[PDB]
Amino acid sequence: MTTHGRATHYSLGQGNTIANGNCSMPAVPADRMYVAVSSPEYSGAAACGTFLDVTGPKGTVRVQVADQCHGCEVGHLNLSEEAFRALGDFNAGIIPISYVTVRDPAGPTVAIRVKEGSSRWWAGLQVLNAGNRIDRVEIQAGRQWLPLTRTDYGYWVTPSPIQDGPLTVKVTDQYGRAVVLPGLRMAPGEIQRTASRFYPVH
Repeated sequence: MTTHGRATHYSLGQGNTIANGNCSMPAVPADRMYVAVSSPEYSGAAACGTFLDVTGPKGTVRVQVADQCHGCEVGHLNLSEEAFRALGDFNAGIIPISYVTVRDPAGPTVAIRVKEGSSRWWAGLQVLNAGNRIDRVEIQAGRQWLPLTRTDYGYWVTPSPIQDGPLTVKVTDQYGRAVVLPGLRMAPGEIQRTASRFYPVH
């Protein structure tokens, strides 16, 4: 539903090329529209990879949930400086806002990043461009599916070894929609683009 609250501002700067924010984004978004959310709204990183449409005095801006604001009460967003300025007066420090989690935000096809230190014995995966909350990430083991566990820093990790050769990953969103991503490589650090979408381009 709609949340009513307020915003402060902060910055990750240009950031780095490995992990940005508690959500470990591969990069600070090019448009610099991102946000840190309260611990309850962070929901153990379930909010990672999701977007908020935040309405303020001067308009509505779309921000990627990138980070956790431990000191933020529910309803209190810590907006990027760019998002803050798009909404109100920077020098005001705190502005009134309302926001919603975006349903099926426009974006590219799903991509997967294998975490540094991964191997067949134990691996982490980050799912990019799912658009909405992800509830399941699984790797194919023959006929079965091996369920990964959600970490609090934006990845999913394996509970036991996976087969050698290409990985087939199945991702299921909060709505029960699933994409199946075959031919993935055990290649730490690489952003592997796929041909899949949870929803078509509209």
